[PDB]
Amino acid sequence: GAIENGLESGSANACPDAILIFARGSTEPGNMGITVGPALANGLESHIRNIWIQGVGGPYDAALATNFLPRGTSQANIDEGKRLFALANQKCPNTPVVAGGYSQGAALIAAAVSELSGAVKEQVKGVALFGYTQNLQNRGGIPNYPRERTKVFCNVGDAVCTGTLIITPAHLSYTIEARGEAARFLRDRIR
Repeated sequence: GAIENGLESGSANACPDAILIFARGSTEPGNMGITVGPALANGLESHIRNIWIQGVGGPYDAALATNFLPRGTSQANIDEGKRLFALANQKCPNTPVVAGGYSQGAALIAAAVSELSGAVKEQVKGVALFGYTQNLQNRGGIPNYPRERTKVFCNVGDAVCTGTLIITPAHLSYTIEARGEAARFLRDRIR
């Protein structure tokens, strides 16, 4: 499951119990990638059958180069994030939204969420970040968004969690957490 487009294809007359938006890591294929993303989608779908899963695609090509921009990805990538949260609130304003991101995707998701206002932000009930490349700069959180709704998985052995921009093997541990603890956290915020 590397590509998921359940929000872009879904009908506003069949809104689900929840919507998951996910941003993948640098170099990862499709719009979910092949590590943390499918594990989180699977974890969550095992607790909530009626769910739409949506990867962040469009301009987000998961390029290595974009990590070196302020906030850890490009503005066009952040804007695509924002567009998807807005589309969730237009189609399905009474449905809870949860979000996830891995590595560069975690930067994308943290920035997007920090710039939403009002009713679009309120609809976002939880966010799980894995290998958060802005962990130092943002002190383990998402600016302008409550800490009770945020769960950060940053292994102490993962270089990106202490400011060093390389692709690490820490996904091998994050996929276990995505399927378990992170899926439960997001389930609980949805419920």
